[PDB]
This record gives sequence, structure tokens and C-alpha cells, in this order.
Amino acid sequence: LSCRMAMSTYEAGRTVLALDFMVFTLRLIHIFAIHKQLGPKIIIVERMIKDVFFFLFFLSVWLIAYGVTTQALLHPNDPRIDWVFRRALYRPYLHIFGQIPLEEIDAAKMPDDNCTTDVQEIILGTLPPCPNIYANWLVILLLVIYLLVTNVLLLNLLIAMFSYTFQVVQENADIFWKFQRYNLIVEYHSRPALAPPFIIISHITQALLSFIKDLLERELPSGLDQKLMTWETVQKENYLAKLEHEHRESSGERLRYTSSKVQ
Amino acid sequence: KEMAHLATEAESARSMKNAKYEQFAMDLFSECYSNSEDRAYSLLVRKTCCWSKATVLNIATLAEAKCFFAHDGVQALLTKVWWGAMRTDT
Amino acid sequence: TFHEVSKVLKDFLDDTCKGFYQKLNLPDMDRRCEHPWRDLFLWAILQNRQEMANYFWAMGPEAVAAALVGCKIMKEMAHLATEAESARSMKNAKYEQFAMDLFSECYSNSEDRAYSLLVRKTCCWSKATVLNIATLAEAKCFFAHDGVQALLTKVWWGAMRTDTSISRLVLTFFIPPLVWTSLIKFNPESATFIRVVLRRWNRFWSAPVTVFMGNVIMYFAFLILFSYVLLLDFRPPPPYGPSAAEIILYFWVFTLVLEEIRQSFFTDEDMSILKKMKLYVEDNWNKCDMVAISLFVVGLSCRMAMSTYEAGRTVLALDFMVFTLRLIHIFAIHKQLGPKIIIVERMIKDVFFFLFFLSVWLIAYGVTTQALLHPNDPRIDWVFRRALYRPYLHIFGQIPLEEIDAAKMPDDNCTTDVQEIILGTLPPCPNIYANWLVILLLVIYLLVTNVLLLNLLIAMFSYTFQVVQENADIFWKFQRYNLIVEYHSRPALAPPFIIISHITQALLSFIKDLLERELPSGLDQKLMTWETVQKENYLAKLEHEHRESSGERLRYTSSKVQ
Ligand SMILES: C[C@@H]1CC[C@@]2(OC1)O[C@H]1C[C@H]3[C@@H]4CC=C5C[C@@H](OCC[C@H](CO)CO[C@@H]6O[C@H](CO)[C@@H](O[C@H]7O[C@H](CO)[C@@H](O)[C@H](O)[C@H]7O)[C@H](O)[C@H]6O)CC[C@]5(C)[C@H]4CC[C@]3(C)[C@H]1[C@@H]2C
Ligand SMILES: C[C@@H]1CC[C@@]2(OC1)O[C@H]1C[C@H]3[C@@H]4CC=C5C[C@@H](OCC[C@H](CO)CO[C@@H]6O[C@H](CO)[C@@H](O[C@H]7O[C@H](CO)[C@@H](O)[C@H](O)[C@H]7O)[C@H](O)[C@H]6O)CC[C@]5(C)[C@H]4CC[C@]3(C)[C@H]1[C@@H]2C
Ligand SMILES: C[C@@H]1CC[C@@]2(OC1)O[C@H]1C[C@H]3[C@@H]4CC=C5C[C@@H](O)CC[C@]5(C)[C@H]4CC[C@]3(C)[C@H]1[C@@H]2C
Ligand SMILES: C[C@@H]1CC[C@@]2(OC1)O[C@H]1C[C@H]3[C@@H]4CC=C5C[C@@H](O)CC[C@]5(C)[C@H]4CC[C@]3(C)[C@H]1[C@@H]2C
Ligand SMILES: *[C@@H]1O[C@H](CO)[C@@H](O)[C@H](O)[C@H]1NC(C)=O
Ligand SMILES: *[C@@H]1O[C@H](CO)[C@@H](O)[C@H](O)[C@H]1NC(C)=O
Ligand SMILES: [Ca+2]
Repeated sequence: LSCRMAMSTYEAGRTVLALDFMVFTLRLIHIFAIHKQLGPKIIIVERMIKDVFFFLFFLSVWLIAYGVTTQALLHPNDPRIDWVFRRALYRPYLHIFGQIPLEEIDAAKMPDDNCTTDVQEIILGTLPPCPNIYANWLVILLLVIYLLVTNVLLLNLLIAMFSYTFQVVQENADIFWKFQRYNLIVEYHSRPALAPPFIIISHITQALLSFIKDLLERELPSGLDQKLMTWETVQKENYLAKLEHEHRESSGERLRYTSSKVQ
Repeated sequence: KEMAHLATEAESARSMKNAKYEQFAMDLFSECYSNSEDRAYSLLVRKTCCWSKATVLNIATLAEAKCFFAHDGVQALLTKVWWGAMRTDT
Repeated sequence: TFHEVSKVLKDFLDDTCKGFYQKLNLPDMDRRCEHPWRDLFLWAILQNRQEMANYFWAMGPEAVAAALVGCKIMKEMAHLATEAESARSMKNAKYEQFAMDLFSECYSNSEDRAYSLLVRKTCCWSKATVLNIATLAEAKCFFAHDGVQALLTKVWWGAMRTDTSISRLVLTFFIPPLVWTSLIKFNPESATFIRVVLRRWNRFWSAPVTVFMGNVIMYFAFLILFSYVLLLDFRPPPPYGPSAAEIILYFWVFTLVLEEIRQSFFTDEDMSILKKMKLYVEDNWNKCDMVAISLFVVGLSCRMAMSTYEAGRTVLALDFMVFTLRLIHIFAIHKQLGPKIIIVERMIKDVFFFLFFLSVWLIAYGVTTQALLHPNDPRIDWVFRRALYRPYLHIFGQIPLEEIDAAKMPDDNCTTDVQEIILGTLPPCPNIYANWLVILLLVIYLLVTNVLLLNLLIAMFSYTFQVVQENADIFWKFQRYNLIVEYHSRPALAPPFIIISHITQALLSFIKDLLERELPSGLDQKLMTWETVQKENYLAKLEHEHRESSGERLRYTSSKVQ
């Protein structure tokens, strides 16, 4: 909004507000904690992130290699740095999602466009540069190998990682969701009773009452507190006695007793 | 769990990780919940005298005892709090 | 004669059993053995007698080394095994398990004598360190032990405390004067001030982790410089000169070659030159680097001439890929990034299976459709294009129906004459005699390849990942040990600077360790006795837990009640 109030930064303000809408929308993920089916998925996504980081390291290495190699082989005379980075990382990254523009990589499929080789004309953007087709069989072979590796090996390996991580996490994810649901319930327990923009009313009321003047964490009378302490102690004794009893009648203890007694 | 992070020798750290003191709390509270189920809630929400007026839920938050919060009794109390004066089966 | 047993031991170990019996050239027959239990264990081991060999191991002075040697000999003999039963028993030798359990007991006892046990020079095995024997036996499970990994972490962090945050290290590295500050903790132990500050500086910068991270950063710098030279400042042949940045790159790679030569001929001591070279080239990374160096040399040599200039540029560009892939090695140190490299290796074999199936089915479909669709195209390159290149791209969603489906063919200006087709004047007119067959075959191919084969490969990857996951951690632990050792031996300055360290080393050699240290006689004897006591306690614990096992209790009770 501050950048929006000024003409010299107006488009920047609009851009920042648009990017902030994404943050506000993603803040809506919190409500999913209450639902039992939608709860653990958020926690599972967190481990999915780490597997994604591993896959991104592998992708980054292999993609840098392939993209720089093909940019060197195909457009060796293009000085435009932005286009170097485009052809070296942006295009190979899109190759993962089925975007393979063979019109720029395969000599047979290149359009009969009007392209130039002069550096001055290339830099000024008058004409698109004419791709080098010296050894294009190498470019096609490298593209085939890259597609194989990235789309099959790497993607299926990431699917395997996700599958294994899901199987491992599933048990602990429910416990994490239970804790998250506790946190959500406590937060909405402490929250004032009116949703914003109305909240303003509750805040004004609270401040006015504070100037003018729980279900959880309640303190009990002395007698009830003492009775609860005694009841907890009795339950603890019963629990320990049950443990000791089930230990005495365990198979191993019975065998040890029988062996000593028979000896 | 704090001492395990501050642990030097491998054997002591290994024993400290497998402390299963939270398991004691879970089993004891399971027994308590199975007994009365109404005194157990007060046990969860009362202010302990030995630990400077600290609620058992407050300590569970402090220890980050996630497994304890997963207990059926704690979740039932949370559902009761969540639904307020309304019945939890609505 | 003892020559035969010496040569058998040479085949099995090749470095450890030197001088056991060639010393005196045979020793006089009357003189008693200096290490009787070692000889008896080794003799009992060479003939697959495990119970007798286990008994001899139980009485031997150095038990971890003996167990590791037994593991090596057993895995070698299993390969040389004829009868199935003996081979099966030999595979399940579990001598490495003895070493792991005994060292676990030792580590649980003191945790400081255990490190000395790992790094001391054993007297029975010809001054061979237990880690050296573990490397010899390739006892990957032993290296996975928590004690070995803790010692490796201690070596890796040098004088610095192993609990130091990575951020503290990086901030100290970028700003060297922070080293004298209390920012980063250090393990205990006018002119003096210069001496003490120099000692602290040297202690920080000689740590293997600092050397590693410096090498990583300047390998990134090398890749950036290589890419800049290749893509933006690559000039015509020397008539117009290589770029200054290209000259700097040449010097950089020359320093890399010097580093390789150092690792291949001057590593740690004076062993056989042929053996040293074999050990150097046995490492796959040392083959990758070698390929990179050779490709770079060929690339620059072809680059210096006008008649091969484009070929030189192509070779250099292809070499950049090798150099970039050489960067995978740094991933071994990280625990999350470590096992993934090992998992990819098994992924490769599953990929080979899928590639066999793909190759068969793709050849069938591609040749069939080329025959059906372009029967009059003589161009061999286009035959191979339409037969293998296009069907391979069908896997990744590239389905150009404009060339396969009659309804979707453009109204282009195509010819049917063979002369016009060969000369490339016009594209050939595809045959549409029975195009329904072409479409049906394309549909079947898409179904099979994209659904059945790809999902079957995903299933293979899923199953292999589940199987490998457990063993991958052990493999990563061994790989991390190798990386830590390599960066421990490495000089302290990353290339192209390396040149300085090499010059210093050569000048000092002409003018004039944490691992594999030799101990005084008293300390060595005390460590031997402590290991023997720990072994006895471990065996007693095994026997005790066996007596109070349920089965043994039942057997005793049955016999006694009868
Ligand atoms: C199962 C597994 C799958 C993967 C793979 O292994 C097996 O498959 C293999 C197959 C192989 C490929 C097989 C064949 C080839 C062809 C070969 O070129 C032969 C040389 C000739 C000549 O010098 C080049 O051709 C001609 O170039 C000219 C460019 O000036 C074109 O002019 C065009 O100019 C303009 C472009 O618009 C327009 O005027 C017209 O359009 C047209 O006039 C011609 O039309 C065209 O004829 C290069 C190598 C390549 C692509 C192989 C690469 C590797 C594979 C994919 C294997 C995999 C590992
Ligand atoms: C669930 C499962 C999925 C898979 C599958 O099984 C079920 O589906 C089945 C469906 C089936 C297909 C169903 C139908 C057909 C059509 C049939 O042609 C009928 C014959 C007629 C005539 O002789 C051919 O047509 C005409 O050709 C002409 C070519 O000269 C076109 O002229 C064009 O010329 C130029 C081209 O640019 C331009 O001037 C214009 O563009 C246009 O003037 C006409 O426009 C077009 O009308 C061939 C077989 C095919 C493709 C089936 C194949 C198998 C399936 C996919 C099954 C699967 C197993
Ligand atoms: C995933 C990483 C993020 C960081 C980075 O690499 C990928 O992004 C790339 C985008 C590049 C930009 C893209 C476009 C232009 C415009 C051109 O007129 C001048 C150069 C410049 C600023 C480039 C400088 C180098 C940059 C930041 C690259 C940078 C290493
Ligand atoms: C995966 C395999 C690799 C090996 C191979 O089959 C796939 O590659 C194919 C590429 C083919 C090339 C492609 C282009 C041309 C140009 C043409 O003017 C003369 C013929 C020639 C050299 C062809 C000869 C046969 C070749 C090597 C094929 C060879 C069996
Ligand atoms: C390509 O550009 C030149 C520039 O003079 C022009 O003469 C020619 O007509 C153009 N051809 C195309 C493809 O339009
Ligand atoms: C196709 O080629 C012929 C060759 O003479 C020409 O006469 C005709 O105009 C061309 N048609 C198209 C599609 O331009
Ligand atoms: Ca090397």
C-alpha cells in the first residue's frame, strides 16, 4: 500500500500486493488441522519437502550440465546473458513437464525463419540468432539422454522416495496431527468470539473493561485437590501392581522360577 | 531429551534417548482415564502444587510430549473444550 | 613348505602377511612361534574350520584385527569355493559381526581407548592399523559402527569441536579474522603472541572440513570460470589468441593435473609404484577426473588449430559436463544427500532392464510404422530418425500427429519422386494406404510404453528403494569414511592455489597422524590387555545370556525333571 500511494512506485505496489495475496491465501492452510483426513497431509508435505530438496540437488547438477552443454553446442555466438540463462536453465527445466520445443533443438524441425549471424544484429534484437547446426546429432543425442534420465530415472526415483517416506511417516503423522489439533483448539479457545474485521469491537470491549475494571488450567479447592492427588496415587499403585503381576506370570519368569525350583 | 542433546558419551546418550518417561505418563493417565474418565480431565487441567501451579497440559507443552497429546483422554478433553456448551456428537 | 602358505596369504591379503614366515629364508624349525594364536587362527581359517577358528580367535591377543582378517579371507574363499555347502557356510561366516560386537563392547567401556585401538599399529599383523584391515576386508558394516563414525567425525573437524554449527564455520571462513575470536570453540591442546596466533590459524585452516569446504567453493568458482570461458569469451585460434580467462583456465587445470599426480605417485609412503598406481586408478572418481583431464587436453590441442577449432570447442563443451558431474562427490558428506548417490546406482540396473524392454518394443513399432508410412524414403538418416528418434520421444508426450494421422497432415507441398526426395527439395509425401493401421499401432504403442512400461519401471524403483534403504546407509557410511580420509590427506589449499602447497612439499622433501599412529611399548601392551579383557567380558556376556535363554532353561528343566 505504501508503494501504491505513489505514482513512481505504483506498479511495484501492485506487484507486491499481488504477491502478498499468495501469502494470505496460503495462510488458509491452518484451518486444515482440525479435520482428521486433512490434518496429517500437511505434516506429510513437510517431509515431502526434504525429499524434494534431494531431488532438486540431483536435478540442478544434471540440468546445469545439460543446459550449458547444449547452449555451447547450439548457440555459441549469443552474447545476451539473459538468453544464455534462458536456454541453459529455463528450457531444460521445462523439459521435465513435457515442454520439448524441437523447433529450436532439431535441425530438421527448425523453421525457415529469417535469422542472422551478426553479433550487432543479435544484441540489438532485430532478428533471432541462427542456431548453430555444426554437430546437431550430438545435440539430439544429448537431449534424448537428458529426457531419459530426468523424466524416467529422476522422476520415478522421487516417486519412490515419496512412497517410502509416506509409508514411514504415516504412523507418526497421526501423532503430529493430534498435537497440531491441540494447538489449534487452544488458539481458537483463547480467541475473541468475533471474526475480523469485526474483531475491532471485541478489542475495544476488552480494552474498555480492562481500563474500567477457564476450562483449562483451573485451580481446585484444597479438599478436591487432595482427593485428586490421592486418587492419582492410588491409580499409580494399581498400574504398578498390574505391571508386576503381568511380569510374574510372564512365560520367561515362569520358566526361570520353574528351573530354579526344579534344581 | 534436553540432556540427550547435551550428552557426551555414546552409551549415556543412547540410554537417555530411550528414557520412556513419557510412556510412564501415557500409561498412568490411561489407567486414570479408564478408571473414572471425569477425574482424569480435572487431573489434566488442575494446577499442580509440586510444580509451581503448572498444569499438566502446560508441562506436556513444555516437554513437547507429542505422544502424550495423542492419548485418547487428552483428545477427548480437547473435543469437549472445542465444542463448548454443545454436545460433542452434534 | 612355508612358501606355499605365504603365497596363498599373498593372494588373499597381498599386504598384511608379509614377513610372517619368510623371516628368519625360512625360520629355523625349532624356534617357537612369536604369535602362536595368530598362526593357529589363520591356519584354522584357511580351511573353513570355523569352530576351531572361533576358539583360536577367542584366545588371540588382537581380536578386532583377527576378526576382520577372517572376514576378508572368508569372503575370498567363498568366491573360490566349489561345493555348495562349504560356500554357504563361508558366506555366513559372521566374523565381521564378531569385530563389530567386540568393538561395540570396547567403545561402551572407555570410548577413548577404543579410538587408539582403531588407530594403533597392530604388532601381530605387521604394523597394520585396524582401519587399514577394515579397508582391506571392505568391511562396510564395521565402518558403519557408531564408534568408527565418531572417530571419523573427530578427525573431520580437526582441532574444532564437533558440535560447531555450520553457520559459525562458514562465517569464520569468509572472514578469516574471526578465527581469533571466541566465535568458534576449539578442543583443548611478543614472539609468543605471533607463535600463538599462528598456531591457532594453522589449527583452524588445517582441519579437513575447512579444506573440504574451501575445495568445494573453489570448485564452484572453477565451474563458473569454465562456463564463462566456454560461452562468452571463447576466441578463434591463436592467430587471434585464446582469451586471458582461457589462459587462467589452462593454468587452473594444470594445477588439477598436479593434484592428480600427487595423489597417484606421492600419497603417503613408499609402496610399489605399480601397486600405488593400481590403488589410485581403482577409485572411480580418480577415473572420472582422469577422463576429464584427457578430454580437456584434447579439447585445447584441437582448439589451437583452425582446421579443428569447432571440434575443439565441442570437446571442451562435452568436458564441462564431466567436470560438473565430478561435483557429485561432495554430496557424500551430507547425511541426507549421501545415500541418494548409492541408490541411483541400483536405479541404473533397473533402468537397464527397462531399456531392454523399451528397445525391443520401440524397434518393433518404429520399423513397422516407418515401413507403413514412408516406404519410399531412401534417406538412411531419416529412416533411423522416424524409426527410433520419434518413437523414443513419444514417451515424453511428444506425439506429432501431423505426421502420423492422415486427417491431421498439413496440406504441404510434398513430392513422391525419389530424386526429389533424396536431394531434399521437398519433404516426402507420407503413404496413407492403410492409415487406420498406423493410428491403431500408435495407440497400442502409447498404451504399452507410457502406461505399462513406465509404471512397471516406477514399481521396480519403488521395490528397489525399499530393499536398498537399509544397506544404503551402511554404504554411505563407508563412502563418508573414504571422503574424510581423502580430504584428511589433501593439502590445505584449494586449486589453483594447490601449486603453492606442491612447491612447498617438493622443496621441503628435497631440503629435508591422527590415523595409523604407533604407540609406546607400555601403552601398546596396556591396550592389548584392555582389548583382551573386553573380549573376555563380551564372551562371558554371550554365554550368560545363552544360559538364561528360554530354550536352554527348558532343556535344563527337562533333563533335570527326567
Ligand atoms: C531405443 C533408443 C532410443 C534413442 C536412441 O537410441 C535407441 O535412438 C537412436 C536414433 C539416433 C538418431 C538416428 C538418426 C540421426 C540422424 C543424423 O543425421 C544424419 C546427418 C544428416 C546430414 O549430415 C542430417 O540430416 C539432415 O539434416 C538437415 C539439416 O541441415 C535436414 O535439412 C532440413 O533443413 C531445414 C530444417 O527445417 C529445412 O530445409 C528442412 O527441414 C530440411 O531440408 C535434413 O532434412 C536432414 O535429413 C544425426 C543423428 C541422429 C539424430 C541420431 C541421434 C541419436 C539417436 C537419437 C539414438 C538414440 C541414442
Ligand atoms: C477405449 C479404446 C481407445 C483406443 C481404441 O479402442 C478403444 O479406440 C478405437 C477407435 C479407433 C479409430 C476409430 C476411427 C477410425 C477412422 C478410420 O478411418 C475410416 C476411413 C476413412 C476413409 O477411408 C478415413 O477418414 C478420412 O481420411 C481422410 C484422409 O484421406 C481425411 O481427409 C483429410 O485429408 C487431408 C488431411 O489433412 C485434409 O484435406 C483434411 O484434413 C481431410 O480432408 C478425412 O477427413 C477422414 O474422414 C481409420 C481407423 C480409425 C482411426 C480407428 C483406429 C483404431 C481406434 C483408435 C481404436 C482403438 C483401439
Ligand atoms: C536458481 C538460481 C537462482 C539465481 C540465478 O541462478 C539460478 O538466477 C539466474 C537469473 C540470472 C539473471 C537473468 C537475467 C538477467 C538480465 C541480464 O540483462 C543481465 C543478467 C541477469 C540479471 C541474470 C544474472 C544472473 C542470474 C541472477 C542467475 C542466478 C545465478
Ligand atoms: C542406440 C543405438 C546406437 C547405434 C545406432 O543405433 C542406435 O545409432 C544409429 C544412428 C545411425 C546413423 C544416423 C545417421 C547417419 C547418416 C547417414 O548419412 C548415413 C547413416 C548414418 C551414419 C547412421 C548409421 C547407423 C547408425 C550409427 C545407428 C546405429 C546402429
Ligand atoms: C529476410 O530478410 C531479408 C532482409 O533484406 C529480406 O530481403 C527477405 O525478403 C527476408 N525473407 C523472408 C523470409 O521474408
Ligand atoms: C506446390 O509446388 C508447385 C510446383 O510447381 C507450385 O506450382 C504450386 O504453386 C505449389 N503449391 C503451394 C502449396 O504453394
Ligand atoms: Ca582425484
